[PDB]
Amino acid sequence: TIVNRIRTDVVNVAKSFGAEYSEAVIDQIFQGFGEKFTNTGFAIRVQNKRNQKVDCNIRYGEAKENCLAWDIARESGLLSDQGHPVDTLIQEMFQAIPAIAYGADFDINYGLVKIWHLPKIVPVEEAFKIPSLPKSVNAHIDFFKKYHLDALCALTVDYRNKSTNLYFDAHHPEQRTTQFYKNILQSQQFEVPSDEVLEILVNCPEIAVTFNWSSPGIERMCFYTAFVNRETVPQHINPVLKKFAQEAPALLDNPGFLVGWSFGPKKGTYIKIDVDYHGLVVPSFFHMHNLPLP
Ligand SMILES: CC(C)=CCSP(=O)(O)OP(=O)(O)O
Repeated sequence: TIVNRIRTDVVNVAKSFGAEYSEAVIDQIFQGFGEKFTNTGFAIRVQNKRNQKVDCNIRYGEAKENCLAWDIARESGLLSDQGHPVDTLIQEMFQAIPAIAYGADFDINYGLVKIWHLPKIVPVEEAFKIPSLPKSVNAHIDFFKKYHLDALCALTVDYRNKSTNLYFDAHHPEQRTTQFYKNILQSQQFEVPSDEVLEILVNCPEIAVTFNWSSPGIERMCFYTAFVNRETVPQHINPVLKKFAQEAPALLDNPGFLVGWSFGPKKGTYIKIDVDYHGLVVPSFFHMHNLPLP
């Protein structure tokens, strides 16, 4: 079955990258969501957020107007009350802005970590009316305006990290220059990457910004770039990129990949890479950002 193949592939990735994981957590996740994994926009992610340790996450999205993952997770015990603003945030998001899709992310050593809301691209002001957003979001209105973050294309709630991300369609001509990325990173006193990386970032169609309830500033930002096959991933930049691009499992022999380049002060600077397990994620990514499939 597809669900058994997926579970085996997930465990094999965790073993190969040395990622921490719990068999009991994987059982809980698949009891709730394994069927969803078989026929939606499913991806396996690895990231090198920690020193000499790779973490493994699995995630999916699907085109429903309602947040099915929240109900499944609550009924399943994967999402308990946190005693925290996150407890109502996703519900407020779905009340404030109509969604065309939703998704959910799981850490295989922990359980459910994120749920996201996918609207049609909307003006970022539509988000400011959400009651339980961190105060730092509304406090960054001028920052958003200055860096052409006006086209909101997703929102995420991170229940484990107690943070929220706003996602922007990086449509503006200034976002096609390397100086834009140097400027936005320097505005936060974040680490500026090499020229090679900057030349990859100028093609980013999606920019995420992370906010939390413990600081007035941006926690980290992330630049997303997609690659249509294993070979066009920039494997030479980091050994996790090379190993995952060459060895990640999928239902197709040569799948596409989504790479997230994260930057922070703390740490917050690392790479994330997701395999398009069924082949739906990467075309969907280009289509939602009004770009042709390269
Ligand atoms: C890609 C967007 C639309 C939802 C996925 S959640 P993410 O991987 O961007 O979240 P992190 O900030 O990396 O934890």
